[PDB]
Amino acid sequence: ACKDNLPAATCSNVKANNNCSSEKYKTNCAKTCGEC
Repeated sequence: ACKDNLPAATCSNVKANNNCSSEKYKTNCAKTCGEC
């Protein structure tokens, strides 16, 4: 699941926002989320 539909800067903020717990980013920043 190493895919990035969003930039690292955004995913970083997503991760830094804990928004990686949202399905909105669990399928856009899964790589940052750690799904990969």
